[PDB]
Amino acid sequence: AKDPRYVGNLPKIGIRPTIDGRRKGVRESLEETTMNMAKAVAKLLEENVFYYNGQPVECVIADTCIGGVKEAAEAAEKFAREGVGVSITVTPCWCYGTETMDMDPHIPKAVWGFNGTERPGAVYLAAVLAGYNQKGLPAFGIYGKDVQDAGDTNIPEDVKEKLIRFAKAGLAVAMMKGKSYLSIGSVSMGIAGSVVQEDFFQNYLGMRNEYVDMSEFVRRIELGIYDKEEYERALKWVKENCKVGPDNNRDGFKRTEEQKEKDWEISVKMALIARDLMVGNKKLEEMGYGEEALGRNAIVAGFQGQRQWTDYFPNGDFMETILNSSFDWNGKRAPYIFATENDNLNGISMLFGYLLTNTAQIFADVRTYWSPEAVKRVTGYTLEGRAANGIIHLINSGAAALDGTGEQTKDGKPVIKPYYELTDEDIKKCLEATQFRPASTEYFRGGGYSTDFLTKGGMPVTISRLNIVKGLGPVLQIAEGYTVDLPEEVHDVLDKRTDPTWPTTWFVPNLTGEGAFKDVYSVMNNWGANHCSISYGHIGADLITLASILRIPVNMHNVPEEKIFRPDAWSMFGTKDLEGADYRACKKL
Amino acid sequence: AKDPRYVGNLPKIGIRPTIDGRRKGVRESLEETTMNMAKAVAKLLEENVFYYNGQPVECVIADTCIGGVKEAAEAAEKFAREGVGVSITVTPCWCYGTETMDMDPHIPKAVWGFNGTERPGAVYLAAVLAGYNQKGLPAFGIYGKDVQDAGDTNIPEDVKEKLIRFAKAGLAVAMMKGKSYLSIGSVSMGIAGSVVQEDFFQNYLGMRNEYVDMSEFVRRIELGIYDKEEYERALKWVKENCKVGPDNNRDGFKRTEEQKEKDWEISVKMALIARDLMVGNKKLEEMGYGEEALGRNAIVAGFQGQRQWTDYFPNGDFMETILNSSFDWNGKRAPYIFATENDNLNGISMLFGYLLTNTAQIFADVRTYWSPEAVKRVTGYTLEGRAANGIIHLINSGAAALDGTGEQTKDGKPVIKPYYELTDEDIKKCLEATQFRPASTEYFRGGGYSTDFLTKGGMPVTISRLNIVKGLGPVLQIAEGYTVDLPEEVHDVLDKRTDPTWPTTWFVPNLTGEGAFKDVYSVMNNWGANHCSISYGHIGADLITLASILRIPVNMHNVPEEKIFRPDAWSMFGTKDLEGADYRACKKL
Amino acid sequence: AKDPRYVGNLPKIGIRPTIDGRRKGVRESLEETTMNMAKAVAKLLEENVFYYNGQPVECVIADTCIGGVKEAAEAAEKFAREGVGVSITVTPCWCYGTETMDMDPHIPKAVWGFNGTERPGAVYLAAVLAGYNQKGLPAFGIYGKDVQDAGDTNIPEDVKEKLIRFAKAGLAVAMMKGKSYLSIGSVSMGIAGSVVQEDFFQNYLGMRNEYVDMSEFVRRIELGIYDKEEYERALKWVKENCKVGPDNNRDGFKRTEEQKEKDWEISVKMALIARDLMVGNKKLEEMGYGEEALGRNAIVAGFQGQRQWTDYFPNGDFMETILNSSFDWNGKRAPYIFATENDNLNGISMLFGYLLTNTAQIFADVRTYWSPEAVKRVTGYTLEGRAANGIIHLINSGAAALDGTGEQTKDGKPVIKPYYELTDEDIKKCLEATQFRPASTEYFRGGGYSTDFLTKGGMPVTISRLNIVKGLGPVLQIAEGYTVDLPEEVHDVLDKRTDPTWPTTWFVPNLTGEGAFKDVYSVMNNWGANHCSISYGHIGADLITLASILRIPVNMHNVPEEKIFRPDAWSMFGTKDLEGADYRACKKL
Ligand SMILES: [Mn+2]
Ligand SMILES: [Mn+2]
Ligand SMILES: [Mn+2]
Ligand SMILES: [Mn+2]
Ligand SMILES: [Mn+2]
Ligand SMILES: [Mn+2]
Repeated sequence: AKDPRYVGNLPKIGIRPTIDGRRKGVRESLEETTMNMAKAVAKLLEENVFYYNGQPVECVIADTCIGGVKEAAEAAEKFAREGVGVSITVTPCWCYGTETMDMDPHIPKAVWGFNGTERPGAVYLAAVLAGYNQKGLPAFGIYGKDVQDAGDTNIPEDVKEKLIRFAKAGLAVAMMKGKSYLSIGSVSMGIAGSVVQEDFFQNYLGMRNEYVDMSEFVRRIELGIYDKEEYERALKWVKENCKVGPDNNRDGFKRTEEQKEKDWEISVKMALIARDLMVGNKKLEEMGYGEEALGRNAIVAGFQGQRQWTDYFPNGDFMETILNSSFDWNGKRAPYIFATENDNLNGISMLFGYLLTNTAQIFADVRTYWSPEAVKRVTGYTLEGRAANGIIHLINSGAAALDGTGEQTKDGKPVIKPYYELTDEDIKKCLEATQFRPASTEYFRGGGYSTDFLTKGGMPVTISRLNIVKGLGPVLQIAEGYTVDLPEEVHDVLDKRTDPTWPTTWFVPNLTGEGAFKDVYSVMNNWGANHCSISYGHIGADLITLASILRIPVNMHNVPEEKIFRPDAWSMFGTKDLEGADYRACKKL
Repeated sequence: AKDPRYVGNLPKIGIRPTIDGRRKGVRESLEETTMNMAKAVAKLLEENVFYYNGQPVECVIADTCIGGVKEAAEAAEKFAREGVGVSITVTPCWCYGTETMDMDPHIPKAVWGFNGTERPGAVYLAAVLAGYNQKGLPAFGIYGKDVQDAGDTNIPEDVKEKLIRFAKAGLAVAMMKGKSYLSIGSVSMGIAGSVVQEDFFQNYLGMRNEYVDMSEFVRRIELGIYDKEEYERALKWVKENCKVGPDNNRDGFKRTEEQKEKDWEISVKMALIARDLMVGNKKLEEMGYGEEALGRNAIVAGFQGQRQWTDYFPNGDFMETILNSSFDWNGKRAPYIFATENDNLNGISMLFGYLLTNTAQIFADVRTYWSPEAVKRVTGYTLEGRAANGIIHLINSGAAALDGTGEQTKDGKPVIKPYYELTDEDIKKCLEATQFRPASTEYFRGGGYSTDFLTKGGMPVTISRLNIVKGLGPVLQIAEGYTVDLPEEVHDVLDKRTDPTWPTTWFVPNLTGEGAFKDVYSVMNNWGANHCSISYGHIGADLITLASILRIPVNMHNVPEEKIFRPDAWSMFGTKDLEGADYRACKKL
Repeated sequence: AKDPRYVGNLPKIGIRPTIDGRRKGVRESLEETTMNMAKAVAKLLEENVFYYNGQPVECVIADTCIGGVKEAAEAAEKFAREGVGVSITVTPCWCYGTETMDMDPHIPKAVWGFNGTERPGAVYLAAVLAGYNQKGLPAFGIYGKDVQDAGDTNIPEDVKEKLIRFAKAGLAVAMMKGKSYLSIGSVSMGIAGSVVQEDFFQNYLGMRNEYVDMSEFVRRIELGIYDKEEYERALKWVKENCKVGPDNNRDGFKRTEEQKEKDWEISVKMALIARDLMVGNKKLEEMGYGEEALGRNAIVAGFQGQRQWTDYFPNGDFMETILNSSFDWNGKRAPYIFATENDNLNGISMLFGYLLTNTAQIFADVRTYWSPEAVKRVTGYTLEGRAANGIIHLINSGAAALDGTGEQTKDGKPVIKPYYELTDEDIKKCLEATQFRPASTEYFRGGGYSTDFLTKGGMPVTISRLNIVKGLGPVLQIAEGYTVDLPEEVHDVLDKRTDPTWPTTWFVPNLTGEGAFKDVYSVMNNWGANHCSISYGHIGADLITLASILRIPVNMHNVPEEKIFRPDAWSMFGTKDLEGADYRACKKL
């Protein structure tokens, strides 16, 4: 399938049915069973793994079973030709190890050996993984716990989980390759993550780095380099759906009605320009701006904002809010992963979660750790339930996807769904639960409008953050948990003394009684940056798998050990201490 | 403050109050609060951190709050000329990360982010630490667990503990820089720790290595190159306060009455000469020995002794005993860290503990592990209380600071206090509890006097040892525990069959049920050398912090995990296995 | 001396007179001779080495001769508080190697051993250098070729040359530490050198990285955030001294008379703003812009320009031209090293040459290599003299210091002199030889004025370029040579078909018959980027010494081997192949 926004086609998953090369007996009796195994995996993935636009992932099966090097070479040729970015080998029998291996070092690979008794399927699995390990080609091994009868096309649950987790992580990794990260502006207020380390994007993600100074926005706004028809429709939509809340700026800091109107006009134009910069806009060609029409083929971008742009122009709050949302004046659509303060590392953190779930990701500051003692002292209230051990205030400096309201609903529960699953009611509720507030001029002299909402409680979420550490390189931290509801009177008190015009999410991480998850305080004290990315759901296991494919160690996470799924080679670096083994494996391989 | 013994001034602590650079509102409203925070830290440290001479540590505060690079540069400049060797950043608000960082890579640094809600102080803390981690500049993060109201000048208890631990460790590290380790003699009886590895002193401690052959003592003794007035006073003081115990040499091994007198004369001269070599003596200049009067600017030294010197001259027991003590014929004074058998690694082990406590350190041989079964077999006595699971006999080959008697008292409890806190009673009792015994001529053919005392039980102590391992470099081990008392009848039996003329300390390490602390035997079996250093108190946490600053991994320790305080970067190398992360951070950083 | 532009004081040079520690004879007979040597060096350096403002470098001499560690420590202490950034040891006798060494690893160091026979001065030189090499502390060795008699206070010519070269290189290195590189804008048109690699600035130069988006210029222009009194004076000065040349834009590409006036207004404001960002401006504080008044303490900066800014606003040609010049509306002054297209690597290339000469540096594109055959084919003219083997066209994209005209004169020869040596005639002629041309709107849509001049021939120059290569890091290339004159008829032809509105310098590199200097073509083909920095004079030897101090290998240079002056340790890595040894020493040390 053609990628609707980026150059080229969406990555495909290649299935390699390997078989015993011996004919006049063995192979003939296994041809149908082996190919059927491949077809079963394709059906499973097509019904459980989807591209960001909602289309089912597409699989490519080798033209023949692979019993030797000649057939392996033909599969490699076919896969390269059809744009395969992930590979899965399947077999119910013994096959000739290295003669049948996928030697492409540039694609995530897994092997599923049928747990059957008649043929050495598990023997091939272990044998070929030993080859992958010996050759330095990481590969995931999948082996079911319960013996299945020959030809059983029904894939067991434990196998299903591994196949899907691998496919999703592999697809996410394949999706980033060849795409750009667009830096709009430069470093923002000395934030480490706003410094672009090209080596990381190039070598770890296979991405390109594009740059554009914010002065570009001045030129396009002044010269009208954007779709004026869309602009008028957008401005109208904002007036009809974006509710303006109370101005918290006190006299001397309040902007005029005229200024506030212009703040909206420019904020909308900024959204259009940012999007045009990321994916281009064919409308610009008929307008005489052919170069601008191309776009930077960016699957993720960031906007510096402070301090240079915001000291004079409206801030990027609305732009950052709307782009990351799953809908706007043009209807429901896939989010545009856009980072506040040009924090590219948080941008990538958001991108990981997005490519694994197809859901909008929430940019946020890890603002405050509220202990039970502190809440009691300030509000007279005793935290209860999940919040009984303390809570963490997640609140970005003014921008957040409207999806963050938690108003989207499934089975009567708060969630964030892929845009293609949104109902008209989901969207209306997200908007109705949001208030746009005039920007605090003491911080943002140029004005603008911040996003004000309160995430509904009881929603499972995962916060994550990618950091780059000297002497180590990229490193990922994860914290699964839930959002929580505080009594209205309690929230109001904690909210007013912090930043009531910004978006609030009350988070409680799952505790393990070990590592950095002994208590809620430890989770925040161990976070490695001020920012984090929030995704709906518990995707820590998916993130761990994705990280291992990228060779990025996970310094901190609260995912149950039984759910850790990494390439077979990782076990060779240690089975008692998976953390240490992860570091050793990431460096050596 | 001028260093009373070494070249230059004592290290100062610089306080960096950072602030939001935005004026016309934000900054003006935070100037006082931020600067007051800096003043509060200076106050706390001056009341809790002291130089080795008892003088409170001195702090230097930046001339202005730091909201950008210009002010950061001014702070760096002031600190450099003020002689700052440790830096602490403080702030209750958001500041511009890299623009406000302390870029000096050669000084320990910490950052305290006020846990307030009005401004993003914890956000700056995390943001700038990400900067330090990304740039490879280790820095400690201090974040209080309970939200404080804007303007609160009080420093929470958890914050105080971290600030003080960091300050003490940082000061200890700064103290060693530029100082010398003086090697008197060469390797002693093939002891690995008596081999000097200059790379360690130079690269890890920033120290210089000085050398003097023991023949120097012969020259100074023969030519009277020492303060003769002090010598005569010292001799009288020794005869009056140092009581001679029974001679344990058998018939054909006792020295004549005339020899025993000369043994005392020489032992006292050795002490004078050793001290004169370490810190110089203006008296020598007046005598016509100007070069000798300068000294070697050594904050630590060692004396080979066996086998060459002791095969003919009185041993260094008295010299090693008195120099390490907190008093002598000239009254109470700071100890002179001096290593027996020129074991420079034990000397540094002692130096670490000394610089962190200002208390005399005990040099000791890890002589014997006595299991409950062994004690029972030999004495018929069943170990009780803390000693119930076994005890370890700590006893040096004849030398030990008199402070080791444990006669010094505080609140009715046995301790070792800084010399500036000693009472005449403390000193008097230390001397009364000690007997000086004629040296065993079969080992020390030249005679001498060993130190015989029994450390009082119930005193909290910490033993430690620094080792250098090929393929790793320096590595530190720590064991917190207590001294214990045994029935006199039991002590006599164990003592008599070991070395009754030497100093005894019965030690029991705290057990953890894991690692090398599953039982008392394991603590001994895992000790990496035959020597250790004993310090009063439980300073394992302090040693751990100091070790991390020096990038020296800790291979073994029994400090509660909640008390481990290392640079923020360490967590980036692992949160589940802190030991493995320690090795990774020390190596890569 | 206080640095007139940056925080703190200018770096000082410390002189360490070492001596034999033996008294009662040896030392007393050498006290005066040794201290006089130190005074002779201080005298020589003060008369030959100057700070960028023309002030003679200041030296600090140890308070006593250094015969042991105590005195060495005192010297280290005095130097640290005196602000010494370079050290030179001097002695006419034997001294105790490691006991007298300068152990500061963060400052360039040299040792001058008097070539006298009475005492082993050259023996100390070699002995202590062995110490520096063994300890990994690079140090330069200076040994005169002709024996001098005891007491000779004269410094031989060969010794003088080494002392001065070392002092100049050491001072340049010390100057950069603590200073900032200010990035105005981001990457320009995908130029690799415009990507900022903080690790290089931090670890190799000890510099800080500051960032400001170009939208800042929009704010300051619109809000009048600059000295308006100076602005008006500057405008008049420009109209009076900067003559406008013919407009080369064709019909539908010329800007209106009104636009051309505003182009000048903006170009002048840009220059003020850029300077204000680099070093601050107290005037801004009085105006109510206190944060802006501080500046970024930047000793070097760059302006992205294309494509974002120039696609709408007047280009930075005038700003880049005037800032790099040694004069402007405020009279003669030190240049402000400013990089076109935010090429920070060329900015540093310029900074190196500037700090070594105090002379304006020329930014240039290595535009064209003109072979004798090509010139002949296009003009019918046969290249003669130095240009006989081909010439290289050096011409930046519109900006170049007016010093580049070569109109400044000394002894009837064209040169570029420090601003403090300029005569009104020099300045006047530089301006007369320059024409400011309306910018080419097809490239610079916002207008602006380019600098058009022709560098006078016969001037010795050195071009250099710093590049960062993956798997190697920073690497420097140098090419000494001369500017040449071509018949006006010939120049016109080559100039017209290239870019006649830009500044031209015709360069001819010195050939060696080997390496990348076998012919003129090879010099160009081997250049590692499209840009280079031109400095007046042959400073390759000085750059080589500076590079070795910074541990930056020199991959290409045409400096005579007899003039290569690097730390003594370099020879330990090879004496036959100095290039290979350079790479080995830079990597291992
Ligand atoms: Mn933020
Ligand atoms: Mn709200
Ligand atoms: Mn011993
Ligand atoms: Mn006893
Ligand atoms: Mn150029
Ligand atoms: Mn011209």
